[PDB]
Order: sequence, then C-alpha cells, then structure tokens
Amino acid sequence: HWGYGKHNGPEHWHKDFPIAKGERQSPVDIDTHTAKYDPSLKPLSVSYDQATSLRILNNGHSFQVTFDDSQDKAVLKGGPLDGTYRLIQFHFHWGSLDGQGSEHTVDKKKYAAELHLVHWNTKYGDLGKAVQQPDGLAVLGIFLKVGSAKPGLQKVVDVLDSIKTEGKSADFTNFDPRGLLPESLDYWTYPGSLTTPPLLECVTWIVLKEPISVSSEQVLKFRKLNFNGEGEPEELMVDNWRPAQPLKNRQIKASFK
Ligand SMILES: CCN[C@H]1C[C@H](C)S(=O)(=O)c2sc(S(N)(=O)=O)cc21
Ligand SMILES: [Zn+2]
Repeated sequence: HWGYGKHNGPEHWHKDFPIAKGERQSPVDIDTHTAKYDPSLKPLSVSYDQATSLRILNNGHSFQVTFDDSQDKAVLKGGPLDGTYRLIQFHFHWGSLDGQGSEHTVDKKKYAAELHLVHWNTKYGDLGKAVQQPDGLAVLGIFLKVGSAKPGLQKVVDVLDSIKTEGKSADFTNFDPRGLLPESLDYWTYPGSLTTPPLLECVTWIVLKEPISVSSEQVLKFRKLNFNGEGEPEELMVDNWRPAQPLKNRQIKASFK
C-alpha cells in the first residue's frame, strides 16, 4: 500500500511503520562542517571480483539487481564495520528532474540520484535475520550527478525497457558492480535505517564522498519506468526518494580530512 505519492508517501509511512519517527532513521543531511574526521576509521574493503548477479527486477518502488548471496562472493568489510557483509542487491532512487532524487544530501544539496548497494552481516546467516539487528546491514551509498555517461551503468540502462512495470523481471547475469564505483572510497558513516518500509534501524550507512557521473540519456531511461503494473494507469517511477530525517542523537564521521 505504501509508495511515494501524495496519499501513500513518506509522510504517511509512520502509520503502518511507527519506527518512521524513531531515533536512527535515514536518510539524513550530511553537514560537511559538522561531520568529524575520525583517523581511527579504516579504508573500506570492497571485494566484488567474484560477484554473481542473478536478475533485474521492477518491484514497484525501484528497480533492483539481485546477487547470489549464498556464500562469500561479493563482500564489504573494513571501514567502520566489524566482520563481513555480503552483497544481496543494488537499486537506485531518482528524481523527476536533475535537481532532486538523492535521499542523502550534502550541505542540503540534492543529487540527481542515489545508488544503494545493500549488504548483510554474515554472522546473522540470512537477510531476514540481519534486518532485526542494529549491526545487521551495511549499505554503500553513491551519489549520481548528470554529466558524462557511466559506461558501467549502460548494461543496466539497456534492459530497463524489458521491466517497465511492477512485477517484471529479467535475467541479468555476469554484471560487474565494480563498474558503478567512483575513484575514491572516501566516505561518511553513521548509524541509520532502511529508507523504505519497514524502515528497520539495522543499517551502518557508508556514503561515498565522490559522486559518479551518468548521462542525461541514462537517467532519462530510469524515468521511463512505471510504479504501476502492466495494464494499469501509467504513473512514471520518478521521485522515489525519502527526504532527510532528523539526525537526533547521532554523529556522522568522515574517513577523510
Ligand atoms: C522494498 C523494501 N526493501 C527494504 C527491505 C529489504 C529486505 S532490503 O534489501 O534490506 C532494503 S535496503 C533498503 S535502502 N533504500 O535503505 O537501501 C530498503 C530495503
Ligand atoms: Zn535505497
């Protein structure tokens, strides 16, 4: 029932998911001048060379690319984390125009889109168990700005026409998610939540400082997707982002000066 529209969007979510008004909700604005450089923070370790993508899917809220997480193949470690987190899926949030679409903001600046690579802590055995734990997930957030094309995104773009409406999926094997990463792995980090229902407070957020650039043609393809199912009144999948939430009793730490 939940969505991004006037009658089911972020302002309505708390009714079915009261934790929407909790103490560690995401996304947040990253105030670069308030964030503290923490020299104790380790470099991120992104090990994606054995990543095995499975399928790409329109779920009525975003599109996602899913991975085989039945063993340690695509994993995130290091940074603020202890232990190993397996990549399960990635998805995006984007806007109706280039001046909005990101969930996190940087000094109130909104990017055109935001990529989330979702990982779960192997010590909990599966994703369903992990989301019930304060250190269950690590989500790697990457900003998208519009400019030059991102070659590593093109295979994704190429196939969106085949998953236009809710419930559609396609084979999406042999995709290398390394092609979506920026040069630098400098990051901000803070304790937060899923940004969609059920909004569980189970996420260590790792948001990269460096955006990737994607082309206008690439993000236009995102905006042609549909929230609706096939045969239903067409409502473009645009503006599928939750606004910044109160930081409350939290510190955002920077891995860089
Ligand atoms: C459709 C809702 N999906 C939820 C629950 C899934 C179990 S998930 O894969 O853990 C995940 S990751 C994010 S986000 N936007 O914070 O990165 C939202 C969700
Ligand atoms: Zn997300």
